[PDB]
Amino acid sequence: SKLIHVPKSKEVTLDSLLEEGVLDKEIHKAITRMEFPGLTPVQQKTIKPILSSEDHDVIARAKTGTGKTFAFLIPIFQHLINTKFDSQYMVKAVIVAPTRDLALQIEAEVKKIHDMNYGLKKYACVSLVGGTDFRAAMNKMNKLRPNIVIATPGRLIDVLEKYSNKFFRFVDYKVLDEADRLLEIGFRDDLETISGILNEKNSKSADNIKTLLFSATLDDKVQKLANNIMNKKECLFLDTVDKNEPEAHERIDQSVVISEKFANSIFAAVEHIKKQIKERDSNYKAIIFAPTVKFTSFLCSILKNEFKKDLPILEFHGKITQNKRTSLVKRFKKDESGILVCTDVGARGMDFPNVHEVLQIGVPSELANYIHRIGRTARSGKEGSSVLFICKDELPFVRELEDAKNIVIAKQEKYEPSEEIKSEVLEAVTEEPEDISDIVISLISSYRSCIKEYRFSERRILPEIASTYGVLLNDPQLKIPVSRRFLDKLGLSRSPIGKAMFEIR
RNA sequence: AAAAAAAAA
Ligand SMILES: Nc1ccn([C@@H]2O[C@H](COP(=O)(O)OP(=O)(O)O)[C@@H](O)[C@H]2O)c(=O)n1
Ligand code: BEF
Ligand SMILES: [Mg+2]
Repeated sequence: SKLIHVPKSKEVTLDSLLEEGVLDKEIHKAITRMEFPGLTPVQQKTIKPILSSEDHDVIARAKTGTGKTFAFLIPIFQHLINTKFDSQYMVKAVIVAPTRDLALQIEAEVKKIHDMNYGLKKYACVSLVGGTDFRAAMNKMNKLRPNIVIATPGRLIDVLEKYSNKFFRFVDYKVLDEADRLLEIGFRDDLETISGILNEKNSKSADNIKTLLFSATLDDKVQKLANNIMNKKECLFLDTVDKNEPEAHERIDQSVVISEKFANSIFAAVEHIKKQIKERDSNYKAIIFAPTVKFTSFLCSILKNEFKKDLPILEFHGKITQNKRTSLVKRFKKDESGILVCTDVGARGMDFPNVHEVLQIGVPSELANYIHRIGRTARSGKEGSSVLFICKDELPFVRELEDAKNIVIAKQEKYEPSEEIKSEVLEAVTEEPEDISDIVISLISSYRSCIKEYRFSERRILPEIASTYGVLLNDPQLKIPVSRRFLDKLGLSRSPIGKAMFEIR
């Protein structure tokens, strides 16, 4: 399929698009009432193309915290006004996202447009997301008969394989927010299933639907991955970023804290926070990322016993009930201060206003997710910083980050923990030995799955991680007790590394 | 065992 690039011009505004006749009046009052300084560079660049009379797809790219949501959300409402008479009781646009909380966020943003103009409520919206009651959603779908659907791939398929002919038979638009992630292995087959059904069911033709791709991390390789879900002949790559320019935002003051062992990053983080609390007199809003659910829960337990007196500590990951997930996302959105301890569920898309800095103990599940992680701060013209707490074996990450992502940390700092602090932390650990083992084993699993990606040294990285088990009990010489059946189940029985991390007990 | 992702996740 045809593909054209349009790098970064004359300014565009709300009023302007009102004169050009590309945007209806009822939509103008909505964004106008929000009282923004003006349209984001990406929003100016993308809005008119999407409504173009030409049959074409788009793969826009813009840095984090730069109104990419409204950048596609506004055209939807425009197209919905331009077709209010034809098939009013049918879905005309489907938005897909990697995480549940993000899909609900995009919905909440549609609900903001509805608040800035009651005349737009006619174009109802429903979110089709896992974790929520299935029957209730369909009941809401029948009642409201929405024109906009916002879903997660899994739940969407469940609905599509049961109620396609009823609602999704006249879809005209299809949005992939965080497109790259949605085109990765594990989501690509799901998306190809979404696309195929919508195109097979579309009343006009199997190429009627136009596709919109959005993300802070994109190149031309995604067009190849998306070639199976893109129906139009021509495709427009709108980029508000130079080719070699870092995809990471420039307003982010990035730093990295290198350390001897892995466990020492925990002590480093607590020290950074403890300092940042006293230095800001509480009044501190931060997000702390971790590589594992079990280590997230563990890390949260530490910060509770350490900082619960000063700030609230919020645990956030996939093993938390969806009710609680939604609940805490709401709170942290309006909370002036607090520590959000989370996995990579909160890496992409999620918008928490005025978060001072982003912390990272370890590495993300994806190289690209580093750009998305620090992207949680410095949003909407705001400022922010980011600390990366790693050890002396995770440098290939920082290196590979420089090679590929074209991102290097300006501020490098070494760290070694004092003795007085280890006592403070290692005393505040209610976890039993058997439980601690599960926390470590999970980190080993985690860090092995990204040795190829991050160019780690399986030889020296894996033993260093597993050695944390000794540290947490204050016995470095000690190893993790495990049966010969499990050790062999890992496959490390063939490697010398196996004996360097475990003990057959 | 390992981050996401459907009413068995
Ligand atoms: N023209 C605009 C667009 C968005 N925003 C704000 O930017 C916040 C988040 O932007 P976003 O998450 O949609 O942008 P991305 O991070 O997806 O690129 C929103 O809550 C809006 O309030 C704005 O101030 N002005
Ligand atoms: F949604 Be963007 F990546 F902050
Ligand atoms: Mg976004």
